[PDB]
Amino acid sequence: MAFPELLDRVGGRGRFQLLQAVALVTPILWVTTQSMLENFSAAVPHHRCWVPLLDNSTSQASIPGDFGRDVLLAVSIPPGPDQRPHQCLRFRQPQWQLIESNTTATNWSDADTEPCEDGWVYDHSTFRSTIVTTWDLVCDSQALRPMAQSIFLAGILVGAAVCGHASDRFGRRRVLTWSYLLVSVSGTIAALMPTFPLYCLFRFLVASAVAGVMMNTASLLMEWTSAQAGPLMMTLNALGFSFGQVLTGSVAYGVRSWRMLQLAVSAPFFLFFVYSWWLPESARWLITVGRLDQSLRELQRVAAVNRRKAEADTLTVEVLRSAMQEEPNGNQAGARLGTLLHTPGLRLRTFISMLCWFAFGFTFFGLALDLQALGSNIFLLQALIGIVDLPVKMGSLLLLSRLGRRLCQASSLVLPGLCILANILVPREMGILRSSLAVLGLGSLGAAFTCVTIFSSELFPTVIRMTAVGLGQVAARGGAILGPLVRLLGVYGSWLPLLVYGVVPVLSGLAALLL
Ligand SMILES: CCc1nc2ccccn2c1C(=O)c1cc(Br)c(O)c(C#N)c1
Repeated sequence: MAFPELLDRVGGRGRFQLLQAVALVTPILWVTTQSMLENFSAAVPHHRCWVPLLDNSTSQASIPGDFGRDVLLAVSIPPGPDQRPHQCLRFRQPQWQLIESNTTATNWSDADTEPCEDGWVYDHSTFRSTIVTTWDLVCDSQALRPMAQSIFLAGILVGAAVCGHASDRFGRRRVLTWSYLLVSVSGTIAALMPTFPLYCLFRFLVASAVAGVMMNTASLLMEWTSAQAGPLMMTLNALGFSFGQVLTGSVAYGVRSWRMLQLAVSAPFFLFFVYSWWLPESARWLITVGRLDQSLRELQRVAAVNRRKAEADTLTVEVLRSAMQEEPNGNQAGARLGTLLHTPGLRLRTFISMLCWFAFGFTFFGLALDLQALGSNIFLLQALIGIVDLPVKMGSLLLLSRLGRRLCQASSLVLPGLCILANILVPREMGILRSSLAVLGLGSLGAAFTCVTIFSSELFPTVIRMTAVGLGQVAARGGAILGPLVRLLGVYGSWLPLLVYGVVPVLSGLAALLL
C-alpha cells in the first residue's frame, strides 16, 4: 500500500496538477526579476567632476566672456584615457592657458589637480536615479557594488540552509507562504532605507526568503505527481526563469527610478501570500509525520478536484498507515556524506561533478550582472538572454539520446565558454558581433544547469542520490559568491574579467570527459 498507488487512485495527471503548476510557476518570473534587478537599480551612468564654473549659476553670471560649454569643460577637467573628461579629479585654479592652441596640452603634473571634494554630476539621459547616484558609489567607492551582489548571494545560501531545516520540520506549504510574506515585506522595507548598510541587510533578507521560495516550490511541485511526469515539470520550472528574464527587461524598460522599480517588483508577493493558503499541503510529508486525518483530507480534496470521488471513497486510515510503514528511514544522514568522498571510486566522480556544478555559478552570475559592459542597450540584452534560452534548452535534450551522455556535458560548457573568449579577440569596431556572441554565450550557458541536474541522479547509486545533489547545489552557491568579486581585477586591465570567466568553463567542460 505505497503512496504511488494512492496517487494513481486519486488521479496523477489530470486538471489539478495543471492549475498547481500555473500557480507555482507564476511567482518564478518575479523571483527572477528580484534576482536580476541589481543590473538596473545599480547601473553606473557617465559622470564627471563638480565644477563651480559650470554647475553653479552664481559663478555662471560671473563668467568673463561668452565661452561655449565645451571650452569650459576642457579648461576645468583634465582629459582622460578615452578622450573624455577624466572622472575623478579637477583643476584647482581655472586654467585659462589651455584655450591657446600654441601650447601642446600634454605636460600636466599630478600636483596640479585635486580630488572632487564637491561631489559629482551624473548623466540623467537614461536612468533617473540609481543607488550609485544616490550614495556616490564612484572613484574610491567603486568596490561596493560586487560587495552588494556577494552579500545578496550569501543571503541566498544561508536562507537555503535555514529554510531547508525549517521546511523539513514544519512542512512545505506553510514555509512557502511565510516566505512569500517575507519577500514582500522585506522588499518594501528595502525600497526606503536611507543608508547603504541597511539596504545591504534588507537585500540579504530578501535573498534568504527567495531561496526558501524556490526550494519549497520545487519540492511541492515534485511531491504531488507520478514519477513519469517529473522532468516535464522540471522543464516548466526551467522555462519560468527565461520568461522571468523577459519580464525583467520589460519592467526595467517601464520604470526608470530605482525605488519605484523596487516597489513595483516587491508588490505582487503579498498577493501571492494572500492566495497561498488555498493550496493543499503535500500528502507524502503528511504521511511521514504521523497526522493521518489531515492526509486523508488533502487526498479527498485533490481527488474531488479531479472528479474522482468514487475511487476516493475507499480510502481509509489503514492503507495510509501501511504507506507510513513502507516509507524508508533517513537515519543514515551522518554516513553518506563521508562515504561520498572516502570511496576511491566515488571520490573522483563527485569532484568532477562538483567542478561542473561550480562552473555554472562562477561564470553565469559574474556576467549576467554586468550587461552594461557587453553592449549599449541593456534593455534589449536582457530580453534576448531569456529569448535564446528557450530554443537552446529544448533543442539540447534531443542530443542527449543521440550524441550520448558524456559528450553532452563537455559541449554544454566548452562552446558557451569559447563565445566569451571570442569577445576579447574581436575588435570593438564590430560591435554587432560583440553583442550577438555575448547573447549566445550566456544564453547557451543556462542549458548547462538543466543537463547537469538530470545527469546527476543517474550516475550515483540509489542510496546516495539525494546527498549527491545536495553537495552539487552547495558548490553552485559557493561558486556564485566569488563571481562578482572577480570584477575587482578590472583595474589591472579590461580583458582580465573576461579571461577568467572564459578559462573556468573550458577547464570544467574538458575535465568532464573523464566521467
Ligand atoms: C536567484 C536564483 C536564480 N536566478 C537566476 C537567473 C537566471 C537563470 C537562473 N537563476 C537562478 C537559479 O536557477 C538558481 C541558482 C542557485 Br545558486 C540556486 O541555489 C537555486 C536553487 N534552489 C536556483
